[PDB]
Amino acid sequence: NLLVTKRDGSTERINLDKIHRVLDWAAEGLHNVSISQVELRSHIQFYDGIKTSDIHETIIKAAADLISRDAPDYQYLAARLAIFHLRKKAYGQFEPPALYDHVVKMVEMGKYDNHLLEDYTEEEFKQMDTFIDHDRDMTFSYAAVKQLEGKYLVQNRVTGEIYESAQFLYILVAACLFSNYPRETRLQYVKRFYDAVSTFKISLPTPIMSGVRTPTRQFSSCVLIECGDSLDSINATSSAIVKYVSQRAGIGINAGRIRALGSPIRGGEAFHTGCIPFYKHFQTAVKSCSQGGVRGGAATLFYPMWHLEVESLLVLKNNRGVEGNRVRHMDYGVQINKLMYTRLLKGEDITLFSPSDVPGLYDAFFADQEEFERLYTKYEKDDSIRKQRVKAVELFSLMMQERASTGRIYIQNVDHCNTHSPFDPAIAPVRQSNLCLEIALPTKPLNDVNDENGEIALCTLSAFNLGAINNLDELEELAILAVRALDALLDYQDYPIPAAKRGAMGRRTLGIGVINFAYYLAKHGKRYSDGSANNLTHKTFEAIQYYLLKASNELAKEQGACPWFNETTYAKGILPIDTYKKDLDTIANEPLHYDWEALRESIKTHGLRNSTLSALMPSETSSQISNATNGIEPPRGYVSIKASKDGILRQVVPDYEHLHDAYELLWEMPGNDGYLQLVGIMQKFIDQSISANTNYDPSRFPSGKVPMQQLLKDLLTAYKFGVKTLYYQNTRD
Amino acid sequence: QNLLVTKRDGSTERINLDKIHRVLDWAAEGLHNVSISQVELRSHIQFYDGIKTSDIHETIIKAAADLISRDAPDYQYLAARLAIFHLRKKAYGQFEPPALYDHVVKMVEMGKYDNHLLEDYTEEEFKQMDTFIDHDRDMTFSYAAVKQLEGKYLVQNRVTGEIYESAQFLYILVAACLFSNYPRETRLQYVKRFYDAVSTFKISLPTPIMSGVRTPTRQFSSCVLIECGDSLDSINATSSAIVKYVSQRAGIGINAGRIRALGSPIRGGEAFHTGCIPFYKHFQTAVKSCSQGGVRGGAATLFYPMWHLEVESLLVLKNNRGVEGNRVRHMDYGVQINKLMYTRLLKGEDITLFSPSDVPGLYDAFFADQEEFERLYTKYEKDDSIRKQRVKAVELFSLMMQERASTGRIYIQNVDHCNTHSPFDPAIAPVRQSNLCLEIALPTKPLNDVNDENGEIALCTLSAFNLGAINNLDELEELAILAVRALDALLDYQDYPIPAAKRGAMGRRTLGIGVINFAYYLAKHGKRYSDGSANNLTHKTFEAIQYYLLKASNELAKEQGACPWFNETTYAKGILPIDTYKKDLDTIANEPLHYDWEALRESIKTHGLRNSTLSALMPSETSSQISNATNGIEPPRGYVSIKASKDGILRQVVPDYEHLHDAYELLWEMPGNDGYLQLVGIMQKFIDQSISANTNYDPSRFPSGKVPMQQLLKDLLTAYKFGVKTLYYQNTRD
Ligand SMILES: Nc1ncnc2c1ncn2[C@H]1C[C@H](O)[C@@H](COP(=O)(O)OP(=O)(O)OP(=O)(O)O)O1
Ligand SMILES: Nc1ncnc2c1ncn2[C@H]1C[C@H](O)[C@@H](COP(=O)(O)OP(=O)(O)OP(=O)(O)O)O1
Ligand SMILES: Nc1ncnc2c1ncn2[C@H]1C[C@H](O)[C@@H](COP(=O)(O)OP(=O)(O)OP(=O)(O)O)O1
Ligand SMILES: Nc1ncnc2c1ncn2[C@H]1C[C@H](O)[C@@H](COP(=O)(O)OP(=O)(O)OP(=O)(O)O)O1
Ligand SMILES: [Mg+2]
Ligand SMILES: [Mg+2]
Ligand SMILES: [Mg+2]
Ligand SMILES: [Mg+2]
Repeated sequence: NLLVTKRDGSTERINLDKIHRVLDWAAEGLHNVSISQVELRSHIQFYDGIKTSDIHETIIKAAADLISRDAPDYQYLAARLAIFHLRKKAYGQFEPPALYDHVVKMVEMGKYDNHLLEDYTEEEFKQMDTFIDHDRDMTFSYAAVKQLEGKYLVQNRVTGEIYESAQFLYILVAACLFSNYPRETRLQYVKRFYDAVSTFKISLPTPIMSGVRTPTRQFSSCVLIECGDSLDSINATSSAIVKYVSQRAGIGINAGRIRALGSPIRGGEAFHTGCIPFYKHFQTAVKSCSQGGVRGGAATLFYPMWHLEVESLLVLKNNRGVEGNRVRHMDYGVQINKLMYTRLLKGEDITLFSPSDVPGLYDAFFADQEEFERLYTKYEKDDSIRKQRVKAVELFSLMMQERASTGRIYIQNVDHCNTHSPFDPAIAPVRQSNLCLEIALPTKPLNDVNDENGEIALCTLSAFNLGAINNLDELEELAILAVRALDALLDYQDYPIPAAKRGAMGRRTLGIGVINFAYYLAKHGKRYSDGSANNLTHKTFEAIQYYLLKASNELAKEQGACPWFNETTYAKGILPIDTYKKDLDTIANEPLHYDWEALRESIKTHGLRNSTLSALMPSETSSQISNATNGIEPPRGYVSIKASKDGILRQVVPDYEHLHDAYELLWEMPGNDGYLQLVGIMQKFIDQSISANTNYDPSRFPSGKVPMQQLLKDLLTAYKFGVKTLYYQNTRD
Repeated sequence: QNLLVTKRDGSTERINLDKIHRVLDWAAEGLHNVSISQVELRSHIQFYDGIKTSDIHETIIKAAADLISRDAPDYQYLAARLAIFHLRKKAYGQFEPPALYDHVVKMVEMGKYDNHLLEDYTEEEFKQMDTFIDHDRDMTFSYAAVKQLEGKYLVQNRVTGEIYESAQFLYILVAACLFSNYPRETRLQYVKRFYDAVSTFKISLPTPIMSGVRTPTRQFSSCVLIECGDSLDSINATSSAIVKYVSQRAGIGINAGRIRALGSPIRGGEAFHTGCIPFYKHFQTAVKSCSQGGVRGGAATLFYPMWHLEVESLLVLKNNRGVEGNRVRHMDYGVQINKLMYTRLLKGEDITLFSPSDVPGLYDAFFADQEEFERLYTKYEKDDSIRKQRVKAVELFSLMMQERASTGRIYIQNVDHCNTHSPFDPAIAPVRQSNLCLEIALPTKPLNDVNDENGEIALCTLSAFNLGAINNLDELEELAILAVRALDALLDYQDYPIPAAKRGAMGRRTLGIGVINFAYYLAKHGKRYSDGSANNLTHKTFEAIQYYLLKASNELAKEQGACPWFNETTYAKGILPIDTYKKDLDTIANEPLHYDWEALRESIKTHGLRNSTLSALMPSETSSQISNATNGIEPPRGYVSIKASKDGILRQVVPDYEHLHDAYELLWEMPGNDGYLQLVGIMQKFIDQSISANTNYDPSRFPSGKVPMQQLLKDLLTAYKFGVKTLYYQNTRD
């Protein structure tokens, strides 16, 4: 006898079969799901005059709550119901409108960029509509749909109104990025790229997902700024930071050049008051566009281990201490090279300098290890040069102690970053990284915010979904699509600072990584910790880099190599396979399966469109769209639970039903040796770096605390295998 | 005696107490109520075999210095002269200084003096300048003065502590530099007259001039006013500008009132403002960017209007309570208030809070047009579409005065008084802020870049007349001529690290000349602060100051031309301070004008002024000690001030305590603030800019030992009633 209120506002007799009908539709092809159980939980909440929209949200939440290890398919049941809801919210019906009608309407509403209607005719939109398969929305998991509704789908932020659906997002991201291609190949590229992303072969970053098709041109999420040892450069760096954090980009700040506390200025007219007050200025710049401390501005600051103030800099993050000697809301990357590690192993000392007192020492630190050791020993014996001496063990232990307690003191092996690099260290050294330490690019300090001679490094990101490919040879096609799409974005996006545009147009650097690596290993019956994945990893990332290079090489044939290609090691006929850490030969004997020598000559002849191509970034948000495991990291559990605005979101690792025993969870691992080996093997082929984590469970250790010896052991293990950077240290509770 | 002493060259000889007695006799000459034997008594006991002569001398200096008291103030000169003697030997190897030319030549070679001294003056001119010098004027310093000379002013090597010059060389060369470009028919005449003025303490010069002018430096700017626009580009520019100037030890005044409120839409709603406070924090780290520790270092005052939407959060930025996220403790703040705000308080009504980004024309009118402000304010109060918040005026004022009382560093600027009674036309060049110490009031324009040529940063060159050293007010004619011309020449002399600042300085050529020894000046004439007995004398005195300053700048304009932006002044349209003062001053002062202002009015109409502003009453804590003057216009807290320092305890007696101890009115001997505030208001009648006015309270003089809010608000309104533009420190006795 009860009545429901329909979406139009009309009223009608309640019909439980209609709910049953929708649930049946969503349950097609699913295993171990019960329609009746969902109905049971939903029915009790029904009242006279209840809205149909409210009825639907009731069964969505009911289905979402039933997501478990025993019945993972509820993630697709709940997802499809959610998609159904979003269709109605955006279109007033399930079936989406014609693409051209949709685009026209959205342009009039100011939600889409008008250039879509200028670059494509109505007939071309009709044709693009035939590419679209809206039923691919039925392949999302529940967590994916929530990220779509929350972050990606074009919507009204005031009212929450959803304006588009997932396949429209995909096809128009494709249409925009390839809008400047000639008409003989354009729609072919659009279809092929649309297929790649909508079938989760290629994973796109958040700013591209939410932005590309809209009037915005802000797509840079990653920025590298080098600060010079001067007030002009400090101000310039600060201004650049403010500009880019206002666009919600993460910042990597090199401040290692800033001379130490007590250093003479202009011969002695004044004396330096220390690096720390300037760090604070950088911090407030990073947090200038943030309310509260929940998220907002994020930055990593880099400095050499041998800096005179290093003992003060290492402790900047811990809770204890006064405000005067703490800069807690930034992360830090300590820059280390071979000599430092040598001093550690030999139990000798480390001498601390101010870069302003050691001519050429700072440059050699990154570019020339032989010259560094010469100058370093030269200056250690010079008594006229201001210095301080510390026990190497004491210094490393302090670093690792703060890294353990905060988890946010990072390591960068700067020699590995330049001996095994796409760049000639004598011309364009890598002297820092980004926020998450996967980016390694050249920089030049600015003497003004609009300095035309400074260089700010940017990088456009994306990732291959290793769990979505059947054969490694699929990467040829996917690399062509990924590289061409991102290279087009470089000309598409805007640059708020000249020094940033100069780097992007000069080197055209890209950073393409992977997701679902853990699922990839379980599929092939391998694991992280036992070394059984070494050869598979070697084979996999050879193919990735080869096809990326091959794609960028062919793109250079067609449109020309990047203007600053001559500054690469690639330009001199050098490949990653020539300069990798030779210690990798002891842990992987997998042969090369591709003709690198043919590629070498083709690169020498035609060059590369992009100075860099590969970088292994972390991906939490991006990964959820594919229901992929996060980047190269092992999952902490079969089911992840995340509290949020719209309730608790559950997410099951891909194909738990068949691979529950095959997965190796994070805390099921003995130590870090296996994982670090895999990272080193990856780094053999990766152009830039990898966001590698270290993990420790105190329970696995006597007295329940990780001994320093184990920390230093893993640190040296990473360096041994040519690992460039170390990101988070996760400690289990 | 078996005892031996060690001489300066390293030789040793048998101790002779007569030599100590001889030096003591020399230093004690003309001094009364000092005992040589007592100094000898305290000193001799500390002597050991082989003691250095220098250490012997430092012993008798300290002995004499410790005997500085009310019963025997002349020990301040005994100790000082002994110190001078010591500094002579340290610099010259003997008591008598070398010839001026020989001295300059040596110092230029050592790189301690600027070379342009030898390029601008011939040897004969240096010989002639040496005849001006009276090194015996070193004998007139007090002990506190000499320590300040040794500590801050005398050209020295900071590494070794070596002293290279003496006071009269400092004075004569400051004169020589500032007047170096003057024509040869008048140049050396100007040099002598200025030297006489400063060495006999008529004119008091600021620290950066005292220590700087004659050395290779060109950094002399000590106060900077920066206005921040409501944009990232301007915020960046402001930040960069701050960093540059605090690196040159300058105090900063920051106007950040334009920055829109938390939650305000950006670009129509593409983003939303995250609040003023995070930007304030960035300004703070900029101010502190060149500072180690929290002791002194970078200093700044930040300004905002009382009706700003975030005002309730801004007012509490200094107090100890709260997390670090909502506190910006290491800057001071000036709350900007006008008549309408006070009206709402008196009528017990409400005050509406706005974001300047949502109220077109309101911010501009707040400073320039009070009638238009009231029209727009009430217009926007009735508009419901416009975002706003409402608070009871009493509650808002009480919150402000609450934080002002507890911290002492929440300041008030009456912006309507700052523009209706001003040397500037508010429609063209409004005064929209002040400086660190709330005495400077100059026009500013925001920057869109650190090197923006269309922005304007306000600068001001300071100095002060010593009211205690002049015999009659007509001496100010000569002194104003010297002061104005010396400072005006400095404008062309000093460097400008930022274009927007160079524009303001060269455009308006603004000066800030004040007074010191005002309390002693009152005591000399048998007047006091609190009973109203000084009202007419103050009127007489500060009419004379402003008239002679204007007269000097007017004549300087005849000779060298008016400042490029003179047409933006009220002076240019024939308006004088005597036309626009707060009319409530007539009820507390009936002193007539003694000078021909109408003749001056016409002469300014014809020839103009070289400087847009001339007068400002700054605090003088360091500057005053050279003259042994009472600080600025402030009453002394005691007859003898005890100040602990690195070099020991410095005792300083108020001038002529011997005869005027009953004539002085010490700070805590005062009933309230009314008398003082009336004097400030009367001063402000003639002062071009503003005055660093303090409010003082003694909890002991109040029931339950707590200063009631009613008194705080009463004094606030009293200040506004008599046209007071700004309120600096609030001092609370402990
Ligand atoms: N009469 C009904 N009684 C009970 N549940 C109903 C009824 N009609 C629809 N529902 C349920 C089915 C779904 O779980 C949910 C949403 O269905 P939906 O078709 O979008 O609503 P609607 O029929 O009011 O609008 P539309 O006009 O778009 O069909 O409401
Ligand atoms: N007044 C100051 N107080 C503290 N630190 C300062 C000051 N001025 C500059 N610094 C810092 C900023 C830089 O880290 C470093 C050098 O500054 P910089 O602007 O290059 O001065 P400079 O170019 O005039 O002299 P130098 O030859 O020593 O570099 O000292
Ligand atoms: N032989 C002495 N016995 C006792 N006191 C002495 C003796 N010589 C100097 N003094 C006192 C007098 C002064 O206050 C102080 C030294 O003053 P001073 O004349 O500058 O030193 P000096 O005589 O050793 O070197 P100089 O050759 O520069 O004069 O100590
Ligand atoms: N992303 C941001 N987050 C927080 N505050 C911001 C952000 N961007 C700018 N602001 C501040 C700075 C200014 O006070 C104000 C906007 O000024 P501005 O930087 O000039 O932006 P705009 O010119 O592009 O837009 P508008 O037309 O709204 O001023 O808000
Ligand atoms: Mg229906
Ligand atoms: Mg420099
Ligand atoms: Mg002697
Ligand atoms: Mg703007």
